Formats: sequence, structure tokens, C-alpha cells
Amino acid sequence: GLSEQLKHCNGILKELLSKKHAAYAWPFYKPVDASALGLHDYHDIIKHPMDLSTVKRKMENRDYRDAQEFAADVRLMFSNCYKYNPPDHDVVAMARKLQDVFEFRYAKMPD
Ligand SMILES: CNC(=O)c1cc(C(=O)NC2CC2)cn([C@H](C)c2ccccc2)c1=O
Repeated sequence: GLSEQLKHCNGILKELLSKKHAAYAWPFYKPVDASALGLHDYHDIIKHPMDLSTVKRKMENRDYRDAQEFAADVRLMFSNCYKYNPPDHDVVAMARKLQDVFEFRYAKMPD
């Protein structure tokens, strides 16, 4: 009728986690460890943390009911990065590059 659109989403997720994009994807692999990185304001600024490992667990557990819900979580992850980090930080440049990969492939969703 995973749905056909959620299989496309799963394909995108596999690509975002692949060695192809690892040079700029790695900050998004796991939840931000705020205490480890000394980001003691992170959880005051970011109310809904998101990362690719959480998206993968949700996909594996069939949590997403459609492609829109999946895309909202991936975009939440990028938005958190843009909200917390200064716009000239290396992690924001990496977010922009990984979001470009995401948005162009998400746009190729089969109807
Ligand atoms: C989603 N990831 C983050 O928001 C994030 C923030 C900060 C961070 O220190 N943010 C401070 C507000 C500047 C550092 N990193 C890692 C450790 C990093 C360090 C150097 C280059 C690229 C990435 C993140 O992944």
C-alpha cells in the first residue's frame, strides 16, 4: 500500500547513515550528549531533541504512520541544530549539507 512511501523514507534514512555522507552526517548520528559536550543550556533551548538513531529506532518500531511524520522528525533534528548553534559554526554547515541531501531525495517521493 512499511507503506511504499515509508520504504522511500527508510531508503533516505539508510543513505543519511551511509559512509557516502559520514563527513557531515556524524554530528546527527546520536542524541546530543549535552553534559559530555559542556552544552549545559542545550535542554533549556531544545525542548524536543531528535537525531538519526532515534529516527531509525522509530522506523524499526513502525512508529511513523506516514512519510510526513518521518520528515517532521528529520526536519526537527536540523531545526534544533539551527536554533542552538551560531550560524557560522561548522555543525550548522554540516546540517545545511545533510538537509540538502535529505530534501532533494524526499522530493523524489513516489506518488
Ligand atoms: C546536532 N549537533 C550539535 O548541535 C552539536 C553542537 C556542538 C557545539 O559545540 N555547539 C556549541 C554551540 C556552539 C558540537 N557538536 C559536535 C561535537 C561538533 C563539534 C565540532 C564540529 C562539528 C560538530 C555537535 O554535534
